[PDB]
Amino acid sequence: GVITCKAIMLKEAKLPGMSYADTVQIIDIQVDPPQNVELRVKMLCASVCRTDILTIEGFMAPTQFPKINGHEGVGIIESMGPDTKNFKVGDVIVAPTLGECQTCSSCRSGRTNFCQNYGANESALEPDGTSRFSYIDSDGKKKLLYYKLGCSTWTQYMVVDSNYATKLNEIAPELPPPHGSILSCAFATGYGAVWLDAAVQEGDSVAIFGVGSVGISAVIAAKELKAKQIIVVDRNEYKLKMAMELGATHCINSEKLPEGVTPSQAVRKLTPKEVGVDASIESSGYDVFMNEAMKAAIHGKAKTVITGEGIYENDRIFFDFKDFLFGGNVVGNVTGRVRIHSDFPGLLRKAQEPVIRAGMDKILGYDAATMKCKYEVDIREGTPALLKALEEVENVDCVKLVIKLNDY
Amino acid sequence: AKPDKNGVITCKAIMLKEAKLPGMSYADTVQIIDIQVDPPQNVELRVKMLCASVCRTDILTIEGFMAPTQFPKINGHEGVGIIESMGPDTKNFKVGDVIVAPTLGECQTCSSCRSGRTNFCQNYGANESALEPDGTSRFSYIDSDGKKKLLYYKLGCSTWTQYMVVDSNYATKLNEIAPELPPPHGSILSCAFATGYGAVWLDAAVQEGDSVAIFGVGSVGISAVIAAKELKAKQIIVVDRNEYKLKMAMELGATHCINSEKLPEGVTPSQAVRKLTPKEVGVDASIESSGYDVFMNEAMKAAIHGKAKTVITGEGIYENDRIFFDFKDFLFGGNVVGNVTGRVRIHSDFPGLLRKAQEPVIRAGMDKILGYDAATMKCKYEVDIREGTPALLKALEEVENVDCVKLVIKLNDY
Ligand SMILES: NC(=O)c1ccc[n+]([C@@H]2O[C@H](COP(=O)([O-])OP(=O)(O)OC[C@H]3O[C@@H](n4cnc5c(N)ncnc54)[C@H](O)[C@@H]3O)[C@@H](O)[C@H]2O)c1
Ligand SMILES: NC(=O)c1ccc[n+]([C@@H]2O[C@H](COP(=O)([O-])OP(=O)(O)OC[C@H]3O[C@@H](n4cnc5c(N)ncnc54)[C@H](O)[C@@H]3O)[C@@H](O)[C@H]2O)c1
Ligand SMILES: [Mg+2]
Ligand SMILES: [Mg+2]
Ligand SMILES: [Zn+2]
Ligand SMILES: [Zn+2]
Ligand SMILES: [Zn+2]
Ligand SMILES: [Zn+2]
Repeated sequence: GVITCKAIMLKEAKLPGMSYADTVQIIDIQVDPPQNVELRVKMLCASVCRTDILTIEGFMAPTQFPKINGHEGVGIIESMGPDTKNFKVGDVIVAPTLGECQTCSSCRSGRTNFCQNYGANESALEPDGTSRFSYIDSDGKKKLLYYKLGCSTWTQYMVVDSNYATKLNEIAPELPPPHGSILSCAFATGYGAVWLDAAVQEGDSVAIFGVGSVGISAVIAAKELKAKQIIVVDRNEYKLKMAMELGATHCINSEKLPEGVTPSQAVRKLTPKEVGVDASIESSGYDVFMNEAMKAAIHGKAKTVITGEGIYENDRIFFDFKDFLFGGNVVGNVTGRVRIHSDFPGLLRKAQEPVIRAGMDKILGYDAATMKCKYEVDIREGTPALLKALEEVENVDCVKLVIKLNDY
Repeated sequence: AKPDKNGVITCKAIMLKEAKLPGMSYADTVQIIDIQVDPPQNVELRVKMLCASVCRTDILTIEGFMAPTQFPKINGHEGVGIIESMGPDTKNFKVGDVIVAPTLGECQTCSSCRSGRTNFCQNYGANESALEPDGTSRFSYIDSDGKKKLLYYKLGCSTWTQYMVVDSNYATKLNEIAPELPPPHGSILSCAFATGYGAVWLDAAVQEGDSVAIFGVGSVGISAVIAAKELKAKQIIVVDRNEYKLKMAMELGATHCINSEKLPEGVTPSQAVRKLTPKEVGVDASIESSGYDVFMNEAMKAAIHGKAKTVITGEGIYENDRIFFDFKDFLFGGNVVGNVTGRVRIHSDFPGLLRKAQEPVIRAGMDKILGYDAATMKCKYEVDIREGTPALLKALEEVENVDCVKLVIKLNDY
C-alpha cells in the first residue's frame, strides 16, 4: 500500500539572497511500498547535519530538485521488499551513505568504508530512474520527488535499500531516538574520524578544527582513547566551552588570534618543540581550516582527516604547497570511516557507556524524563515553526537541532 | 683539490646570483666561479664530489624555488662523493667513504622515526635557512671588488661544486654495500631514483597484482616504473606529453601509456586512467612525479576511493604557493601524501634500496635513465664543471631536449 505522510520538500536550491520560505515547505507526500531488498521505515526523528543545510543551498544536487531533505535520522521498519534478508518489521535502523559488501577490494583492504558496490547514491533516485516519493501539485498533477542520496530522513516514512541499513534494537534496545539519529551521521563521523581514520592511541595529541556536533563527537572519542592533549579551534565560545567540559585540554578562538598568527601556528605553539599534533581533524566546512588542519599535523607521521563540507568555488579546495609536500597527509572521510557491519556495532556498544552517553546528552541537550532536546521542532506543527527552527540552527548554543517526525 | 695551510680548499662551483624569474636567461644568473670551501666543523663531512645530476627541483631552485632571500648560492641537492675530511666530533664515517646526503636525516629516537612509517625526522629536518645553524656558510667567494662574500647552500649543502660540506647526520655510505657502483648511479640514488622507487615501494606500498598510475615519466617517474615492475604490479599506466619518455617507460615495464595532450575531447587524464581499470574503479596506487599542479588533482582522482594512496613527489612554482583538489572526489575517498626522497630513510631503508640497485634488471633500468656507457663512464647528457660556463648554459637549455632524462654534471675525475 501507498502511505500518505508529511515530509519536508525543497522546491529548488536556496541560493545566496534567498530565504528558507522561498524553497522549504512541509507537504503531504505519497510513499510507495518497498520493492526488492528495500525497507520502508517509520521515522522517529531526523537531526540536522550542517550538510542538510548545504543540501537546502543546492550542495551535490545540481538537478535533483524538488527533493525531500535529510540523511541523518532513525526509524522503525514498517515493511520490506520480498528479497530482503537480515531485517525484521519492528527493527530500529539507521542507513548512512555507504554500505559494506565485504567482498570488493576496498572492503577486503580492512582500512576503508568506501565500498565499490554500495557507494553513495548521487542520482538521488532508484536505479531505474524512478522514486518511491511523489506528491500532488496545486495543479493536481503527480510529480516525482528526489531523495537526498539513497533515501530522505525529513519524512514520516522513508524507503532505503537494506544494503545501507544497520540495526540498533538488539545491542541498544533502550537508545533514545535523537541519540540513534546522531549515530547515523554526526556522532559516527566525529567519533570514527578519531577512532578509526586518525587511529588515535593513548598518549597522542589531537587538534579538532570546528566543534559543532561532529567536532564535539571527536572530542568525546579523543578523551575515551586517552589522548594526552585535545586542542579545539572554533569562532564559537559556547561550543569551545562545551568541548572543554567534555574532555578538550586547550581551546583557541580563531577569530581572536592576532592577524599574523594562523590557526595552525597557534596549534603548533601548544605542542613541544612546535612539532604539531599526532592527529588533526577538520570538522568545520571552512576551506581555510582544511589547509590549517593539514599544517598542524606532525610532518609525515600524523594524518589529517577532512570531514568538512561546503559549497566551494569550482568545487575546489586548496593546500599551501610547500607545507603539503614536506609531510602533509590528508584523507577525505565520510561517516567517520565507520563501516555499517564491521565497525558500527562496536560504536553502538561504546555509545551506551555512561561518559559517552553523557557526551551525547550534552550535544543534544537531551532531557531523559521528557525525551526533548534543547533545539527541537516537530514536523506535525507546521511550516512556520520549521522555518524558524532552520534559522535557529545558527544560534550560538544550537549544537544539534532535532526534527521529531512521529510519537516515540 | 688540496687545502691551503688554513685547511681552505679553492675549487669550482656553480653560483646562482639571484632568482631566474620568467623571461630571464641562464646567462643572467648562472656562473661557474672559484669558491673557498672552509674546513668541516663539529660532525660535518667535507666531500670531494664525483658528479651531481640535475633534478627538476635544481632548475626550480635556479628560478627561486624555496629561496626568497637565499641568493647568491651554490646550487644542487642530487650528487655523490668521497669524504675528504671530517669535523672532530664525527662518528661512523671514515675519510674515503663514498656518501650521498639527501634532505632528511634519521635520528631513530623521535616519535616520527619510531613510528616506522615516515622519513620526516623531527631532529634532522630540511635545512630551509640554506645556512649553518650559527648563520655562517662553509662557502665564500672573492668578488670583483676583492671582498669576501657568503654563498648560501641549497638546503643543508650544495652538490654543484667540486667540494661540499654537510652535517654527517644527513649522510649514508655506498662503498661497503656497493663498492663498484658508478658515480652517476650513486648521484640519482641521492634523489631522483630513491624518490620514484620509494614512492612505489614504501609510500604507496605497491603489492604484487596491484594497478599503478604514474603521472610524469621524467627520471622520478621512470624510477617508479622500475619499482612497480620489480614489485610485479599487474598494470602500470604512465601519463605524460613527452612521447620519448613514455616509450622509455614502456621499455622498462609500463603496461599502458597515455599522452595527456592527445586525449579525446572531454576525457581528463583521471578518466583516461580509470577507463583502463575494471568497472572504471581506478588504480591501487597513484604516483604524481610531474610538477604539474593539474596532474596532482588528476592523480588523486585516478586512485581507488579510500583504499589507494596518491603519493605527490612533484614540485613547482604555483600561483600563491598553493595546489588544488576537486572537493567531491577528495571527500569521497581522496588520500594524498607529500613525499620527499621516496620516504627512503637513510639508515633503515637506503641500504636495501642500494642492494636492490645492484640487481641486474634494476641496474639496466638506471643505465637506461642515465644512458650510461660503462666503457667511457659517460652519460648521454653530461657536462663537466671544469669546461666553462658556456658549456653549462647550453646543457641547462638542453635539459628540455625530449631525450634528456637525466643530465649529469661531472665534478672530478672518477
Ligand atoms: N564527511 C561526513 O560524513 C560529514 C558528516 C557530518 C557533517 N559533515 C560536515 O562536517 C562539518 C561539521 O558538521 P556539523 O554538523 O558539526 O557542522 P556545524 O556547522 O554544526 O559546526 C561547524 C563548526 O565549525 C565552526 N566553524 C565554521 N566556520 C568557521 C570559521 N570560519 N571560523 C571558525 N570556526 C568555524 C562553527 O563555528 C561550528 O562550531 C560541516 O561542514 C558538515 O557539512 C560531513
Ligand atoms: N619530492 C621529492 O623528493 C622530489 C624529488 C625529485 C624531484 N621532485 C619533483 O618531482 C617532479 C619530477 O622530477 P623529475 O626530475 O623527474 O622532473 P622532469 O621535469 O625531468 O620530469 C617531469 C615529467 O612530467 C612531465 N610533465 C610536466 N608537466 C607536464 C604537463 N603539463 N603535461 C604533461 N606532462 C607533463 C614532463 O614531460 C616530464 O616527463 C618535479 O616536479 C621535481 O621538481 C621532487
Ligand atoms: Mg531501491
Ligand atoms: Mg653544520
Ligand atoms: Zn551528515
Ligand atoms: Zn565493498
Ligand atoms: Zn631532487
Ligand atoms: Zn628522528
